[PDB]
Amino acid sequence: MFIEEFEIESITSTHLLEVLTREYPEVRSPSIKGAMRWWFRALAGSYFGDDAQKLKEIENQVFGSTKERSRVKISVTPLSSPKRLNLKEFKDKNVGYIWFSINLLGKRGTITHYYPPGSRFRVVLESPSERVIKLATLSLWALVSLGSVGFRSRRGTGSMKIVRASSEVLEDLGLTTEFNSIDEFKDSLKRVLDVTGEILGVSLPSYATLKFSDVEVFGPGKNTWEVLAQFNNSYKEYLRRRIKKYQRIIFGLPRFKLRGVRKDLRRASPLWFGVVEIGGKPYGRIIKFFQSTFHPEVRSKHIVDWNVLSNFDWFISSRLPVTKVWGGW
Ligand SMILES: Nc1nc2c(ncn2[C@@H]2O[C@H](CO)[C@@H](OP(=O)(O)O)[C@H]2O)c(=O)[nH]1
Repeated sequence: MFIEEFEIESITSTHLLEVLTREYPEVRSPSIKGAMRWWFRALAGSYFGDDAQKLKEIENQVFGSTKERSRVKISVTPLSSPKRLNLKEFKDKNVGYIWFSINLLGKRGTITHYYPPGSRFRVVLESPSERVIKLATLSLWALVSLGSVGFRSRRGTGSMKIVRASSEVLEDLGLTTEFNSIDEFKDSLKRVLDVTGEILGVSLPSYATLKFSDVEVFGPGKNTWEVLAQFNNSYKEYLRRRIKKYQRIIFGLPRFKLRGVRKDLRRASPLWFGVVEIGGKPYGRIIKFFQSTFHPEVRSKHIVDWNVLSNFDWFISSRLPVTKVWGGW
C-alpha cells in the first residue's frame, strides 16, 4: 500500500487553462498528471529501441488507457486561490514577448485569474505496486526538475519546485527534492537515467528522450523576474531575425536550396526554457531535445506562436555565461 506525497510551489506565474483548449487549440495547457505521463515516456524511452509499441505497453500499464485501469492514482489539489491577473505587469516586468499570448488573452478578457508565484499544490501518488510507485515518482521528479505545467510553459510559465515532501522512493534512490549546487543537479540526472533502466529491466529514437537532450543553466539572477526578463530580451532578438528570415525564404526571391554537407543539418530541435532554483537562487534553465522524427519551423499560424528551437541558445549564451548540466547529444 505505497504512498508518496509532495507539495509543489510555483516559481513563475502558472496558467492552468485546460478549459480553453476545446475552442482554441493553440492553448495547450498540460496538467500535472498530463506532464508526468509525458516525462515518463521521456525517461523510459531512453531505453526502448524506436520500439514505440513496447513503450506504449509500459506507459498504459502504469498510467492507464481507454481499455486499461491505471496502477497509480494521482491526486492533485490546489492549496492556493487564483489571483486576479495584472495586465500592467507585462510591460513593467519585461516579459512582453515571450508571454505575449497570455497578455492577448488578458486584454480580451478570456482569462482573469492565474496562479502567481507562491501558489501551492498537493500531489499524492498511490499504488499497490512498488515498480509503479518508483516510476511515477521519477516522472514527477523529472517534471519539476526539467519541466513545467500550464499554458506557455515551454517559455517560462509554470516552473515548479518542491517545498515539502514525504517520499520513501527518493530516499531509497538517493535523490533530493532540491539542488544545493549544480553538481548535485548533474549527479541526480545521471542517477535518474541509471535507476530508470533497472526498474524496467535490461542509436537515436524518434521521440524526445532525456538520454538524448542537452540541459543548460545560467545565473544566478537577482530574482526570478530578472531571469525571465533575460529570456525576453533574447527571444525578442530571435523573433526579429526570424521574421526577417522567413519573409526572405517564403516570400522573397526564389532560390534553389543546396543540400547540406551534413545529413539533417537544418533540422533544429525543440527548446524549452524555465526557472530552476539552485542553492536558493534563481537560474535560467534550458533543455534541447534532439531526435530523428522531424518538426518544421514553419507552421500555419502567427510567427509569434512558432515553437522556439535549439538555434536560440546563441541568443542567451553569447550574452551571458552558460553551464552544461547534461551533455547527451
Ligand atoms: N511536460 C511538458 N510537456 C509539454 C509542454 N508543452 C507541450 N508538451 C508536450 O510535448 C509536446 C510538445 O508539443 C506535446 O505533444 P506530444 O505529447 O505529442 O509530445 C505535449 O504533450 C510543457 O509545457 N510541459
